[PDB]
Amino acid sequence: MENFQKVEKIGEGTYGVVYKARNKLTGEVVALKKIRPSTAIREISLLKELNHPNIVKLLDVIHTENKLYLVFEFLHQDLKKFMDASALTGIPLPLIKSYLFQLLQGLAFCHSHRVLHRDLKPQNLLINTEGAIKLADFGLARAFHEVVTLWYRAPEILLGCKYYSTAVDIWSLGCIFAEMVTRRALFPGDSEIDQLFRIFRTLGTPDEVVWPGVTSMPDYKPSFPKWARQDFSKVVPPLDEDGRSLLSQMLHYDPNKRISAKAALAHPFFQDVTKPVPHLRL
Ligand SMILES: CC(C)Nc1cc(N[C@H]2CC[C@H](N)CC2)nc2c(C#N)cnn12
Repeated sequence: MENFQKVEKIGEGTYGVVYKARNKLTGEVVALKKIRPSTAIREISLLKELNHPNIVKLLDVIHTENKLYLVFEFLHQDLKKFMDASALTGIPLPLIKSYLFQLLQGLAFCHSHRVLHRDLKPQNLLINTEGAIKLADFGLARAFHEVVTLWYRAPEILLGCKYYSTAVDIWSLGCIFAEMVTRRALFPGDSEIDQLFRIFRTLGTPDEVVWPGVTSMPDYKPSFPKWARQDFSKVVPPLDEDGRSLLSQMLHYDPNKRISAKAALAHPFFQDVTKPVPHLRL
């Protein structure tokens, strides 16, 4: 759109391409997403209102000549690239902690307004030079080829629950937490059943004891194999006891048992939280 000069393509998305761009009438540099219903219009207009330091700012919605552009604040790296960059050494735990804590704050905000992300993944998490981490694409899922990753998907989604809650985002972030610690994807599924079966092999096949109502889930099958739960000391070493306590609460099968973002903020793991600055080279 005429008011913006593209500077570079900064990624492919689900809904379209993302450009780094410069506004001519503000001089501001940004991230310009090109998308493809008034419902979608109203939903997005809602998002322009949920402003939080840990949510990528939606600057402007441009519904011109019947295409849709979303103008966001620009950030210089995402967490996936940073992870890949930190791999030989791993992200220091104090930064993992700070990142988790900030994200939890962003979630507690979104969720308190009844807005879910639905699709948390490292690629949707964006970082700056100042030690901040922000959720991007928040709200688009409920508002609207390269394969979409299943790795972070909550089990109730995989089992065909149509009415997810805020807990699906806690799950995702817990998968993200585990991955930052270990330097390997927690559950790298390459189909819905592989993804489910990886969850099962690690946390154990859910039943009515741990997850009441699980056997009445739409895509649940009495024929699922019955794997034993592993020890968390095996899953994410060498995360401490507080860290492992927290992760287990984020990965609870029953979404009603699963810790909230707000309760997670009070967990003892955060007793000593700080705000380190990452070494990122741009
Ligand atoms: C320089 C770069 C890290 N800045 C980016 C990239 C980016 N890519 C999107 C691709 C599609 C994904 N589902 C989500 C991330 N998006 C943004 C924003 C936004 N919004 C701001 N900076 N960046």
